[PDB]
Amino acid sequence: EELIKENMHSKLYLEGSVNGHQFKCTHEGEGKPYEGTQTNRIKVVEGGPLPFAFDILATMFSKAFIKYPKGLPDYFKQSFPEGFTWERTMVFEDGGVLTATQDTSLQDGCLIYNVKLRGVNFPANGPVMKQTTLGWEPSTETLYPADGALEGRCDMALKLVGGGHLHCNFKTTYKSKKPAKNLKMPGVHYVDRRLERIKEADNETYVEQHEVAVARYCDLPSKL
Repeated sequence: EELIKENMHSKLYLEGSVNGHQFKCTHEGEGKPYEGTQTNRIKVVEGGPLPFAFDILATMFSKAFIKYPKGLPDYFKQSFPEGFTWERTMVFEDGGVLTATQDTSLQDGCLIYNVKLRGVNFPANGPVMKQTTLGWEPSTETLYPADGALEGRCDMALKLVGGGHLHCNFKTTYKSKKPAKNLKMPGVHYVDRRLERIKEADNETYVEQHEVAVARYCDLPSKL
């Protein structure tokens, strides 16, 4: 954690395909990893403008920026200098599936993100391909220790134009590149998040996102 400063910058490279359309993205981001906040400036550098709602990519663009209270070990910040990876599946209730993998490394004080994603079977008449989405609802991920890794589970929803939601189930595995003997494993815990688009230009080829993420134990009373 000594390497994760109170202010950190990040650079991201992303390659993907959705319904067979190839594209690339970059971001420059900065945030306050112990305050759980960050902002990224995202560019679609190849294959843009995209024929599908940029919203579906918004969670591809940062686990080192979660505010962890003292007494809840921070798996992500503990992983440095080696860093960590994640492998995610996103299943939309109208048929679209996205799988993605991500490498997070630290070079010269800068966080480097490498993402690869593949999305298929998004319906031609659905809100993703028609671009009638309006951002994600805030969410809670549960994180479960599993053999040195964390498993995350999260139900998320995209707001739609005209009202209602398109539901999406997220399953993620987070893996430290550090040896397990050097990590204190957290228990089961929860990460509350709010992802907001703060600005866009040029048919979503330029996007500014803000995220706040705060980790906690379950604070409800316990009889046992």
